[PDB]
Amino acid sequence: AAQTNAPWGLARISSTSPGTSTYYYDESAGQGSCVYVIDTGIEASHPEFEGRAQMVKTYYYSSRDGNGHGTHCAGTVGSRTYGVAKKTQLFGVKVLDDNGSGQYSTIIAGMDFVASDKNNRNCPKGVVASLSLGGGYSSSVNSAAARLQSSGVMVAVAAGNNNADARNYSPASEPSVCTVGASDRYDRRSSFSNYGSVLDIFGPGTDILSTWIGGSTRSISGTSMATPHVAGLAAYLMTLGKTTAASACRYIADTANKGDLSNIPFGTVNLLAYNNYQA
Ligand SMILES: [Ca+2]
Ligand SMILES: [Ca+2]
Repeated sequence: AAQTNAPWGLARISSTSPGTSTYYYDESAGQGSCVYVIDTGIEASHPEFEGRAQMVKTYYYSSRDGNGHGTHCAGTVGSRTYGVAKKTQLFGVKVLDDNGSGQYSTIIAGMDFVASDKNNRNCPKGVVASLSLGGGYSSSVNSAAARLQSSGVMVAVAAGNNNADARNYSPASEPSVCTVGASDRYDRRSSFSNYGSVLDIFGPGTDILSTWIGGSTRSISGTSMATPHVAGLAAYLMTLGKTTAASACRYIADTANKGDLSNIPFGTVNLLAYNNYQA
């Protein structure tokens, strides 16, 4: 399948080269997979989700996304126009308040929630969780992310936006999950992207167009935007049977575009998420 005039990040995910604008992907499109977006929530009524999104948990007075960040990330995972895996099931877990903020205790509870709740959902092709969030190092936050991965969920986390080594941030620094840095449309490391030995992969993160609240769209930047490209790619590849939740981060790194990015510090992987789709 070919989506013309796609957001550059989708075109980038299916290309050996920067500078193209068509997204190419197997029409299976992540059907039969599930992606949890653990964030400010998801405006499930957005026409872009086509009924494939729903809220499953909130820790606040409402399950509504009053911010937009979670909706944007969920759109990059699985919206019809802006998404990598256009037929995946999206589940929202609102651990972040409408200011984009959340206590680590709540974030941890959300991760343990997903590890259990996947047993209440039909995901025959496998389960992914996207965590476009983080703060300073916490062994308890990392532990929660490691349990979620151990439970059979492909966990994708943002490296963080500090232009610093991700070793000092959580859940970015948990080694067993898939820690995602950000790149721009000219294959440069995004200026704010964390780096370091703990990164597994880069995805598109600068000037990423996706869904927003109020049934709208906008372009924003962050490792928060790179992370759902990887989460959506994992769900897509798992539907194809190419990989599993336990092995998907390694498979994405194995099959990545190698050495394409500029301003990657010595000791950080130079690997850009790539679906290796050939029509
Ligand atoms: Ca290349
Ligand atoms: Ca890792």
